[PDB]
Amino acid sequence: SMNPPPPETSNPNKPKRQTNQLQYLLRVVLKTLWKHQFAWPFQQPVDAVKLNLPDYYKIIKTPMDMGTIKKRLENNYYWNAQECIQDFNTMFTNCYIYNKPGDDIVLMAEALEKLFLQKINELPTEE
Ligand SMILES: O=C1CC=CN1c1cccc(NS(=O)(=O)c2cccc(Br)c2)c1
Repeated sequence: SMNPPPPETSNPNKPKRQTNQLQYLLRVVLKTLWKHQFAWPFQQPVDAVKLNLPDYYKIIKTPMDMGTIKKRLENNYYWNAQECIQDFNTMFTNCYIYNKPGDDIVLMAEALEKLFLQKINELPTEE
């Protein structure tokens, strides 16, 4: 399509672990953000066709979204929490790259990011 293949959510040869922090990221961090009133644009990969953003994947070369992150967590895709947190960071950063300060979508991302920051502050220690 005008859309690239979505980011993988499984990769059999990638090393992975379950850690208490990754569990936390799924059951609390992801879950909380997912139910937020501003979550909906971020619950799936950007559909450049449907949303009429033909320039999106000209600009964003490392796409990420909470839908991909959710599956990745459900599929135990990650080696550690930092890998997952990086995916969240990429998603926010993409939004701030593609869009303008004060855009509705940026306001939504900003709200989610500050909530994200609160929630990872409460991340349980790891070993
Ligand atoms: O950059 C990202 C990351 C996730 C979605 N987007 C994004 C960015 C620009 C436009 C749109 N299209 S839209 O229909 O979802 C839309 C339009 C106007 C306001 C709001 Br809120 C939402 C989506």
